[PDB]
Amino acid sequence: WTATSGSCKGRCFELQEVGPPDCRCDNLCKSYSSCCHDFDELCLKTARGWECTKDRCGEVRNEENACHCSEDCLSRGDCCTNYQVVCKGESHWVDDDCEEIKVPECPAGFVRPPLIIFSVDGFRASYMKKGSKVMPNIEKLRSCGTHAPYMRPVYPTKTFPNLYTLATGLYPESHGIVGNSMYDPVFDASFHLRGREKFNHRWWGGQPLWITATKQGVRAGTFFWSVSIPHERRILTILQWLSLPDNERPSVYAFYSEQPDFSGHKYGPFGPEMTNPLREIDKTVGQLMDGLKQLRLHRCVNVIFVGDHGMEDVTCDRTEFLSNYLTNVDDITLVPGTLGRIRAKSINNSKYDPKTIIAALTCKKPDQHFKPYMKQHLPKRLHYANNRRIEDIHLLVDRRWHVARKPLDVYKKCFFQGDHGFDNKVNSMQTVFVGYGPTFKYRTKVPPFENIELYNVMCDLLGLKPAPNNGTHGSLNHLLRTNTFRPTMPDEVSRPNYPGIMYLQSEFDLGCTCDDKVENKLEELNKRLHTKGSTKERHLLYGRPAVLYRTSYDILYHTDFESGYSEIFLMPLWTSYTISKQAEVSSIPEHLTNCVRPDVRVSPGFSQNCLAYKNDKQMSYGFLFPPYLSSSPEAKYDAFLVTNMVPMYPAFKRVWAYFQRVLVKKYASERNGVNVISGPIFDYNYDGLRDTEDEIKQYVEGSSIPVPTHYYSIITSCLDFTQPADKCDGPLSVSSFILPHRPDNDESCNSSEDESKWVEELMKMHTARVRDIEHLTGLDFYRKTSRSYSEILTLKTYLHTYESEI
Ligand SMILES: *[C@@H]1O[C@H](CO)[C@@H](O[C@@H]2O[C@H](CO)[C@@H](O[C@@H]3O[C@H](CO[C@H]4O[C@H](CO)[C@@H](O)[C@H](O[C@H]5O[C@H](CO)[C@@H](O)[C@H](O)[C@@H]5O[C@H]5O[C@H](CO)[C@@H](O)[C@H](O)[C@@H]5O)[C@@H]4O)[C@@H](O)[C@H](O[C@H]4O[C@H](CO)[C@@H](O)[C@H](O)[C@@H]4O[C@H]4O[C@H](CO)[C@@H](O)[C@H](O)[C@@H]4O)[C@@H]3O)[C@H](O)[C@H]2NC(C)=O)[C@H](O)[C@H]1NC(C)=O
Ligand SMILES: Cn1c(-c2cc(OCC3CC3)c3ccccc3c2)n[nH]c1=O
Ligand SMILES: [Ca+2]
Ligand SMILES: [Cl-]
Ligand code: NA
Ligand code: NA
Ligand SMILES: [Zn+2]
Repeated sequence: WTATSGSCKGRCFELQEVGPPDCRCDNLCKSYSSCCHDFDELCLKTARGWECTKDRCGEVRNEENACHCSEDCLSRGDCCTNYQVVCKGESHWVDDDCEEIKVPECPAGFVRPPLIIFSVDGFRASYMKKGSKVMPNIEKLRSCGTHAPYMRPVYPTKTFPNLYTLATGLYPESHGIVGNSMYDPVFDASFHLRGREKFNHRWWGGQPLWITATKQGVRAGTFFWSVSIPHERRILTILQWLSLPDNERPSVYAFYSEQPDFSGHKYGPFGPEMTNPLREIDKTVGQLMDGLKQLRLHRCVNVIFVGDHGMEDVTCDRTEFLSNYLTNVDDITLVPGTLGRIRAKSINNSKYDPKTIIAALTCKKPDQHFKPYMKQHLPKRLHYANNRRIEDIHLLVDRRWHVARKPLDVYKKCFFQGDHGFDNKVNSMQTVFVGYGPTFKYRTKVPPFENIELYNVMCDLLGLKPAPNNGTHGSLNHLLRTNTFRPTMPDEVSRPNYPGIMYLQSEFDLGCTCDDKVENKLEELNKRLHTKGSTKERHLLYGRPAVLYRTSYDILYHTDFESGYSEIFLMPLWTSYTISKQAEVSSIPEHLTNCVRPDVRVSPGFSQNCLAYKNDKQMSYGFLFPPYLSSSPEAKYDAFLVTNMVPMYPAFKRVWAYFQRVLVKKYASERNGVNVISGPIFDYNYDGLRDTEDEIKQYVEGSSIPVPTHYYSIITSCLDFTQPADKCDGPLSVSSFILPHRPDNDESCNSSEDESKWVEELMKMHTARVRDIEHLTGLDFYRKTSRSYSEILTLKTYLHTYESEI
């Protein structure tokens, strides 16, 4: 109950929300159906419109008016935003030349430049160029400030997950808003766009920027706006707050527009009807900037213009129906649309089986427009598994498509022409970022980056210490004139051992064989130097990775590769090697086909054994340094060491062999040499983080050889490809992947064809950031470069998307 008989007199858009049944006058009261009776009359005034006119100039103040044109309005802070233009002969902000803002130019009593976050729903990245002619205020912000060509949203590319990621710096799996619609099995409660449950605080995890600010003594304007409050009123309210006395005035503000998303759904991302919504948004921006200019705040405030996701062409006729695949369609619940999530309709159904559901949904029609996954098998770059609100079964839907349970759901619930939610690397889902103000750089373009990085920057802009989050703090330092955050590299926790020759061949009883006993002081000194690390500068270009947890491991040197060998996991944590543009591919000689050689530096007790693989009828093995790329017939023996071996399903070896035999050489040719670091990943609990030894769920039969869930590789070269990878003077270029180690290739519908028709496509889907691999391995890469650490942090967050131009 709310006894709405109290009053909003002097309380309009109050920052501190009052507790029921005391009626509310805050910018959310409408949403809670709890405003005081006089809210509309006092707080949502509209009389005379939103603009001053020549005859209103100098007028006597009339408190019924929506905004004012009287002499006292500036000090009162409630002039219409075009007041000085109409009445005092000023120019609109957009018509002024831009001038570098070297320092904040703020009124006396401002303790820090305010931050205003201007967020636009469904503002696709390509609107910046394609709509440039009709958005002159936004074009000025973009060209005069700091801008990215696009900003990557999080998956799923829906509104709530992305706005809450913006506020927290967290992946949806960690902040808990994993979709626009959710069932939480622990609460046994559902979250929906319509309705009351979404206001319960138990949905919302992490620590959003407004709480971070408050806890550290920085005042915040309210971020959420009830949909009915007109945009002009939201802007005038912000301007009024900025006119409060020093002790009451917030330092951070948010504006939110439901456009262009709302029209985008109805007309498609580029429907002709889209011009007007873009014009109207640009007009709102201009009202904000004109209003700031009137208050002498237009060179004081930092403004962020940011979208939550883009918009794609999607119509009713592009719907796949689960009823075309499943006979049991009524025993499941589908969360539908541009992604799918499936659970059992009833938990009392003992016959429900996710394995047979997956199989009935796998590669059944030739151009099937969705792909089923257990959530732990989704591309790791999506970070979309570690939450009980994410159903075990997931459908990744092709761009431009919908999935639905039955045809009746679509025609009984064509309206729409646009939608979003798809894979966050899809071009049409990309969104925008512009930063403008004294703290941002002037006329600067920065590379694309992910929205999880913004929370840290907004903290930096406000002098706040960020809560723990998924951004990499420092990786956006190149956006900023000052207030950069200067992190130190993490300290290595475990130092390596450097074992020499310590074991005789006959001490090994591993069931391994190699035809290698075929026999010189010239080249015997030479081989010992290679084993002492004489070629390590060639194969370890950026220093060895640092181990950031407590463990026991060895550095092993070789002619062609260097490795950090885990005595706990019985295999390398990492293997590093460089392949020049000139390098040659050879084959495995016949006599060495099943050769596995004991490593006399490493005890039998800390070694894998061949008998375990013989006995394990499902498990085979591969090598981290590829024998195919050995530098000489004599160096090739090193690649057959038991310490270079790793467990691989036969199905996975098809993938791995094509990457090692074909793709590495191809990249070396295209990039002028590549350095490669490859290794295993164990993430059995799908939390995105390195598993400890006791979390491993599968071993090679009869052994303590743990089976990786994934294999990574990090492929680095010179950004200036006219310099060879091993002789690079400047910035680096990287691409990486985290391939799932799976016993079949069901994921790849064309896998019965030659690897050249399907392996690269799989690899592209499982592209990764170095930083993703770091979380998954507890390693820290690029420790020894000639580059600034912030620049290296940016490199570590780079994702190679394989999408055509934006
Ligand atoms: C992205 O960035 C984020 C933020 O840094 C990273 O997420 C963190 O991961 C940490 C490491 O796993 C994790 O630390 C754990 O915290 C537990 C206490 O957590 C509570 O308090 C914090 C602080 O206020 C709060 O943030 C948490 O909020 C989570 O949970 C609530 C649900 O109530 C949600 O509303 C909220 O959205 C968030 O959920 C997410 O995280 C949880 C995990 O905490 C997931 O389960 C959810 O799915 C969702 O993803 C909590 O309110 C603490 O109990 C843990 O300690 C256990 O393990 C350590 C290991 O060192 C051990 O020392 C302890 O003994 C303890 O073990 C005992 O309990 C076990 C389980 O009950 C039991 O098995 C044992 O036998 C022991 O008895 C642990 O320290 C941290 O909470 C989250 N933080 C957030 C905000 O998510 C994330 O990793 C990053 N991602 C990547 C890829 O890098
Ligand atoms: C969705 N929605 C919101 C709205 C605005 C938000 O932030 C605005 C700015 C910080 C990015 C939000 C931030 C986080 C979570 C939900 C949000 C909802 N207000 N009105 C409305 O319909
Ligand atoms: Ca893990
Ligand atoms: Cl959803
Ligand atoms: Na086997
Ligand atoms: Na297949
Ligand atoms: Zn939408």
